[PDB]
Amino acid sequence: RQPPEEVDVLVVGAGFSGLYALYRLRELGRSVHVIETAGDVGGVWYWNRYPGARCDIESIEYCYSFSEEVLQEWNWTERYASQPEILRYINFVADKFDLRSGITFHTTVTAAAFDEATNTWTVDTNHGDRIRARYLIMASGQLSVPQLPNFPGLKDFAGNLYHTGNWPHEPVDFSGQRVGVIGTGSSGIQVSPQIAKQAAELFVFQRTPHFAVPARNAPLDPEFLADLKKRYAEFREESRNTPGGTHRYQGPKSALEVSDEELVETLERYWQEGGPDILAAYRDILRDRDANERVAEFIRNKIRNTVRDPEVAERLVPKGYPFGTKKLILEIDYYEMFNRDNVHLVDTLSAPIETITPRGVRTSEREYELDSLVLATGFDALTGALFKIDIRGVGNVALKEKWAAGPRTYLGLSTAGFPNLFFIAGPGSPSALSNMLVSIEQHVEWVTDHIAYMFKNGLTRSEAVLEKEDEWVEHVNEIADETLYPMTASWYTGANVPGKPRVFMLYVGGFHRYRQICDEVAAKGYEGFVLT
Ligand SMILES: Cc1cc2nc3c(=O)[nH]c(=O)nc-3n(C[C@H](O)[C@H](O)[C@H](O)COP(=O)(O)OP(=O)(O)OC[C@H]3O[C@@H](n4cnc5c(N)ncnc54)[C@H](O)[C@@H]3O)c2cc1C
Ligand SMILES: NC(=O)c1ccc[n+]([C@@H]2O[C@H](COP(=O)([O-])OP(=O)(O)OC[C@H]3O[C@@H](n4cnc5c(N)ncnc54)[C@H](OP(=O)(O)O)[C@@H]3O)[C@@H](O)[C@H]2O)c1
Repeated sequence: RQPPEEVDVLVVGAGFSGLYALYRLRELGRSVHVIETAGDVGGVWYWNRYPGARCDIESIEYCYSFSEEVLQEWNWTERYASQPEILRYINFVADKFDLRSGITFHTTVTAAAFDEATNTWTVDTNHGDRIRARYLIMASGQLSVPQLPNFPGLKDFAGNLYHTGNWPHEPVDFSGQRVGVIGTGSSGIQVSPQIAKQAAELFVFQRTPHFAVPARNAPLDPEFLADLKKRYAEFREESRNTPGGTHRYQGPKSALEVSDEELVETLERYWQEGGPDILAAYRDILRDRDANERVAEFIRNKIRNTVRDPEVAERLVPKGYPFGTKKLILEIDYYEMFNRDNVHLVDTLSAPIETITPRGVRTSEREYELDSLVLATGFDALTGALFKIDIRGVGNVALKEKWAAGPRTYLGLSTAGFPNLFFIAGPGSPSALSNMLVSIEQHVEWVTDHIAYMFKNGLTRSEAVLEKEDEWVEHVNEIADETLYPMTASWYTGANVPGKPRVFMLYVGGFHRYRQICDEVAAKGYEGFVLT
């Protein structure tokens, strides 16, 4: 499917963000096309096919609300949609509104330059395509460029090498093999208990132990669902007016103010129920390092109470960083896994990896023989995908350069000096600190209403104001700084990628507030933008 030479709005990416952009611009009467590297729709859920892949936000929440038809017809099956089912949903949504005729697949965008002469962007691909668009929507994701560490012997490994984020399309057989996994972020924790069932040995290469809590996944009762459907927009609307974009109860109490007996009884109740909801058990879990510690420790005794070898258990216990400052992971049978004879924890904090060999992984302590090695080493996050593209603004300024000391944006949506360009659900915004559907819907709607507003008013150049951008970056940092978020090396902060600026990259005031700010801005004629 050839891309058009000329288009009102060009969209990069056909995951959730891109598809909505496409749908909406068409609804608004604008011409619009999508360029996507993948072979089909899906984005993260197309790429991440490792066995176990599964959302951490509940199925009833992690979905589109923009269409009534879709809420009424689609039927989710479990509390947490596995990867194949979310893919199925996205294909369902693709068909329904005939989105594929808007999309060139197998094509990567490689450069994009703004031409002040004509207020347009000109966009280039590895297929040689060149597109002229008035507006450029980058919907190219938050976690979309796989981060494989440059472990010294990587290219010499004689076995099979994987990355969870670029997973093969046919199912991989690990039966009888010695398998290692590096990384115990949630990919690692999700993929490992699956490989453990097939492998003769599983070696789990852990560095910083992350906090995970049980998911308590269950079947979803068709009755619950049917009741839900009657009141569905009302439900999403409730979700939309929360810090997190989902139905978390926001605990009024401070975790220091309660007694021991009430704390344990509270948290036990969260632990039986499962889910990320513990995160907001007490209003100060992310604000005060002592409040934090009272919750963390409770989790830590859980780990020590689930793992039968008390030495391995201690190795598994999260240390060194505040609870919740790394993405809090939902585990299904990850800890019980280590009770199996064929599962082994390699603590690379205490024995670091020296090199990959052709037979396996060498630490300072021993060499581990492996047929396969799986990299759950995460993603060059938030900026990665933009950075792989040579984006050029007014004065021929590289985006890569303007952003070399960290992302600089006004509301995350735009960056001054690069008019007519927008970033869906990324730095300087709520992004992954919330149910991403909610964050993605608001950004698609806000941006595309914006474009329609430029067209209804016969305008052609929309650009953020330098002072307002600076005032936004300062604000993001200032408020991040009253949380424990900047205290740890997480991908939120860039520190997972050696050399990458460590700045906490996201808006932490919560979805709801960020939307209001965005509505106040839009209502005033898009204050902090200069439209001509
Ligand atoms: C394994 C995993 C699970 C997730 N689970 C959750 C969850 O629990 N809760 C939640 O809220 N969200 C979750 N996320 C976050 C996730 O990023 C969002 O939920 C959402 O799927 C991102 O959608 P998107 O359209 O914004 O970006 P993506 O789905 O990443 O789509 C971006 C697309 O753009 C394409 N692209 C990038 N560069 C180019 C290029 N130059 N040329 C052409 N195409 C390009 C990519 O191929 C990709 O398909 C998860 C992320 C991962 C990695
Ligand atoms: N169920 C879900 O919702 C889900 C699933 C997957 C991903 N995601 C999203 O995408 C993010 C990515 O998570 P992820 O599982 O892909 O990975 P991640 O959270 O980035 O963690 C990567 C893991 O690899 C380790 N690591 C990185 N570089 C290393 C090196 N050079 N040597 C040894 N270990 C190294 C890290 O150890 P250290 O932490 O100590 O550096 C960490 O264990 C998640 O936090 C979440 O936002 C969500």
